Amino acid sequence: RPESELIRQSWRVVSRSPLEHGTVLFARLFALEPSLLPLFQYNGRQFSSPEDSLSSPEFLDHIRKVMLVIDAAVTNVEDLSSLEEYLTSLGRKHRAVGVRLSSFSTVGESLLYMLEKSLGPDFTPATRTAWSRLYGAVVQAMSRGWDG
Ligand code: HEM
Repeated sequence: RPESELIRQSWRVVSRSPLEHGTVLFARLFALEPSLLPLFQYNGRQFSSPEDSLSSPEFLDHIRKVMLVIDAAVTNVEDLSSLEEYLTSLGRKHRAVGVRLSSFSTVGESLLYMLEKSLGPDFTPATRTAWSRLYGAVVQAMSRGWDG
């Protein structure tokens, strides 16, 4: 797939600094949806503000995990059924911590945001469509983790 190459190429400069980029994604996420901030609790404590999440080793370690899973999707872009069961398993962990299916879109918007900003003029409408398609495939795989 030429479009798989668009994904792989677009991901290259992100993957070399996954924490800085994932930090953009999550900063965006809490700027769009501050109500997601309490879902991330460590020591039991609640982040008061979005910048508090950024000073937390556990939360930064969470970011790198997410960025690893997106990397795994990229690695497997040309089939993706090779990750299906992992992603479904990831989905039921999300159900169990109380995330809604409806939150998926804001995380995807946060990811696309982060890519557009990183790539600038290199984030062609073809690149964007390819990412939306990839993120959608990952979300449908995860959604089964609700039953599906
Ligand atoms: C529906 C929007 C989402 C919300 C609100 C959400 C929220 C969360 C929360 C609250 C956790 C647990 C945090 C913790 O206790 O440390 C988590 C874990 C995780 N998330 Fe998400 N998430 C969403 C979508 C996604 C997507 C699309 C991906 C990747 C494609 C993803 C990747 C991960 C990974 C890899 C973990 C670690 C799971 C584990 O430790 O077993 N999340 N997410």
